[PDB]
Amino acid sequence: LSRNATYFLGWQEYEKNPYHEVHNTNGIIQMGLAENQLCFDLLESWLAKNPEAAAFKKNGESIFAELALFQDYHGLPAFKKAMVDFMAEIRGNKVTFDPNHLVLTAGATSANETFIFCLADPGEAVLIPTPYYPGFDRDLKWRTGVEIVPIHCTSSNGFQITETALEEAYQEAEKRNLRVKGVLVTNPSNPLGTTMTRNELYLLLSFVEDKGIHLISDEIYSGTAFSSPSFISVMEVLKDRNCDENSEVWQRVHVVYSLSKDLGLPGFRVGAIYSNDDMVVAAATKMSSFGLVSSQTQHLLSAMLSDKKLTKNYIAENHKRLKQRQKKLVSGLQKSGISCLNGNAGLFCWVDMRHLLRSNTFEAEMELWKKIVYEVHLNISPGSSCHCTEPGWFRVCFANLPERTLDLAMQRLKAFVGEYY
Amino acid sequence: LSRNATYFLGWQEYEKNPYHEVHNTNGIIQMGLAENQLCFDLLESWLAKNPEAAAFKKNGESIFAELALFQDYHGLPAFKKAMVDFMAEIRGNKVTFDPNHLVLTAGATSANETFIFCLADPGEAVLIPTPYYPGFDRDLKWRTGVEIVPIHCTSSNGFQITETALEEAYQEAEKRNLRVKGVLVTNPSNPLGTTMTRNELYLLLSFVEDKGIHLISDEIYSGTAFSSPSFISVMEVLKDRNCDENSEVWQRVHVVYSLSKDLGLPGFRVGAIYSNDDMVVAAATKMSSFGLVSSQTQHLLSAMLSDKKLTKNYIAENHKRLKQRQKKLVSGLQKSGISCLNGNAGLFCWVDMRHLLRSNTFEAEMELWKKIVYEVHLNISPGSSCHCTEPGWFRVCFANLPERTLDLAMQRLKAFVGEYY
Ligand SMILES: Cc1ncc(COP(=O)(O)O)c(CNOCC[S@@+](C)C[C@H]2O[C@@H](n3cnc4c(N)ncnc43)[C@H](O)[C@@H]2O)c1O
Ligand SMILES: Cc1ncc(COP(=O)(O)O)c(CNOCC[S@@+](C)C[C@H]2O[C@@H](n3cnc4c(N)ncnc43)[C@H](O)[C@@H]2O)c1O
Repeated sequence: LSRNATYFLGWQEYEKNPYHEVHNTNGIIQMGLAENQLCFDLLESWLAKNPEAAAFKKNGESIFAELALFQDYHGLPAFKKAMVDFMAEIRGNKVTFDPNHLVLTAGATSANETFIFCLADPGEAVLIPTPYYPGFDRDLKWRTGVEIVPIHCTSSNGFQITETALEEAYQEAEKRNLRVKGVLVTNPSNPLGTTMTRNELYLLLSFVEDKGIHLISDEIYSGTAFSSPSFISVMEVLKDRNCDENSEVWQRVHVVYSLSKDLGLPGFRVGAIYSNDDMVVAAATKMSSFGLVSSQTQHLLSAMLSDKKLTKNYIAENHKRLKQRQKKLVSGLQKSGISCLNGNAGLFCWVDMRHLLRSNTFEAEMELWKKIVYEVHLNISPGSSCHCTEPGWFRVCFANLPERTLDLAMQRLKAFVGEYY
Repeated sequence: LSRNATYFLGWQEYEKNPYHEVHNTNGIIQMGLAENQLCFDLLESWLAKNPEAAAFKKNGESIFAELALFQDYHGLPAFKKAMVDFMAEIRGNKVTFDPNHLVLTAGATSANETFIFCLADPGEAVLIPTPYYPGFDRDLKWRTGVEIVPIHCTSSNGFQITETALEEAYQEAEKRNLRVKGVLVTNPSNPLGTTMTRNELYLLLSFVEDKGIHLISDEIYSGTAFSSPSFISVMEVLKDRNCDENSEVWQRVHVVYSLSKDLGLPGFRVGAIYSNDDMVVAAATKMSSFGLVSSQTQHLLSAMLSDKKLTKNYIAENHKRLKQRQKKLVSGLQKSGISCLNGNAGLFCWVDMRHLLRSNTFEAEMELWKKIVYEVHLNISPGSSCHCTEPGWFRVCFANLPERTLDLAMQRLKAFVGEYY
């Protein structure tokens, strides 16, 4: 077989003994799965009121044959139009997207890998701010032969990207004899739970301009920014500057999007690539061939997203319920004397548990982590799994479980800190 | 951008002037698109009688949230079970498939590339019998860095694979300094329209055993074998031999399947990988992450395929209508004094038009091809596009257009041969 052919304790323990309000009340509570189960009722109500799309019907007529045959990698026109409209709405209509520059893919997972395939050759690299979504270690490197060089961020400044961290990253790549092709960021951030600052964005654009490299912004959480400071898409910063089709960096700024986190439809595999570079769009379009979005799904979501009443109310309501749940987690944690990095987006909080470590080491972090799993029966993510340089931080999700289960988790954790500390 | 980032006349002319019974009767008739539009009515009737699956309902209950959240790359259990049952039924239940060894992918396009990623490293190669599906030149090589070495087949023996052709292929690879990792075949064959013979299969199994390489059988057309000789899956040949988990080749024989051609649902992107090798299944499962099948689609098709009455009648009816349409094309061609390679499967015929060429050259072939496009307003595929070693053969599809349009095409072609020959 080829070479390609050849932190899990929390989950393996979870599957063996999963928590359930009635069938297993002693099970481990899931707080490490970043999924949104807060607004399904809004989608179910829409589906009940508008049954035709899911029924393969349009204006009373059957379009099953037409959809069954639609396999064009340019994507369904009506669906791409609805998607760009939705992406603009998410950004307060401060930026518009050309549907001809959008490429549909089977989830952001597919989109990110495709971008790497189009922008870097095997042996080259991309810079990524730490901590970062651990899925990237496989998604971005596995079949691409591309390497990841970290741009270290620390708690000192709220885990923000600095000019010095970027140069040190660029320097590490050189020392490893790796040619840098770009920087990939997550905005809003997983696992930080914060929106990138305008300052960081200009800092990034200036850096990629100087180095003549690419900037890929994974904005899958763009619709989940529920509190100040405001979410700023990388595309917005380009407009209000000489980069507005008056520079070169404009062609090297790209966005990745998905319906997995805001709408909570990860199973449907709706991802999107957006680029101003005509050649990247052409290349990605052909690559999408290996991971197209089901035409049945494309039709359903074009109908849903074309409804301006649904999109408007969904975003507002999603923001409301997410904010409510995040505050509940923050308040719950405070009662145990546990603080969080001040966040305003995502489906999780970046929790500070440094003062609960035996010592300032990752060995201590894994120790604490295992205690929470076996003693507290809570599954969360140790920061080292996200490549955070300082031991003690944890990602704790809050949008996948019922409010009452969240409270249960908090009181068990409180019982824990009072018992061992 | 990376390197990856950087025969069409018939289609470009088609899009500019596409044929239509009422809106453009002088348009070019499409006979180069291998799609099945013969049995949509059977699927529409089932959907009308069983509306719950498409409605996200099971036993009267809504399962929208559950499906929306299902993103596991091991695939929906009920759907994989229905798929293996269907694959066995297609093969007359002569072979059974373990659902734990099946991996769902976004179409066979995705499945084939993934198999290449798991079996060969960049710089290595796979042998493929010519003529072959031109999509392979991009699908199998583009992002994999793998090369294709042809196993030449000629009309002398009905375009069958011979021991000598295999060794000559294996020899060409060596001369090009390429290490061979396996052979990929299409059974039934696109564009031949023939089922592989038991003789060819044993010949292939013996060859891959000797060379210690893999055998990948793309059986996407397995359900479209409508006439004798019988279709024989590569998996069947393994059973009735010492290869029945009593050898080594057993672990190196793999199958690719899809619902794009038999059921005519290419837009839904339902592909499948099947392998006896535990490691290949594990690897492919993780790779499917880049191209998963929409859970909405998985649910719908698990319901459809779980209905034994539908699957039985669909296969029988598909066989009937396909056979009827193929005979019509064969008879239509005979009237113009044009013969076809005796075939029994697929959605197309491999047509012999050598006697209509100015000379025995590919330049002559392209000449004739362009005449049929501009003079006859018919779009078919020149054999050279499929890498056929002898000029003059063409692939002509018959399952995508109405019977009357097919006849129209035949009479225009007859008018052509009588006018220039
Ligand atoms: C910043 C960021 N970007 C993109 C994504 C992916 O979202 P899409 O749904 O649009 O692709 C995420 C979040 N991803 O969360 C879910 C991870 S799955 C989609 C992909 C990922 O997970 C690994 N994995 C492990 N076990 C898996 C099972 N059982 N099924 C599927 N995937 C599974 C994969 O190997 C892969 O790396 C995000 O935060
Ligand atoms: C033997 C054989 N195996 C597999 C397949 C693929 O079937 P799936 O639908 O299960 O993936 C086929 C037949 N494929 O026929 C359709 C070709 S598409 C699925 C993929 C293929 O076509 C190229 N292409 C060119 N223009 C395209 C547009 N506009 N949309 C999609 N694909 C398009 C791609 O670059 C790719 O190589 C078969 O015979």
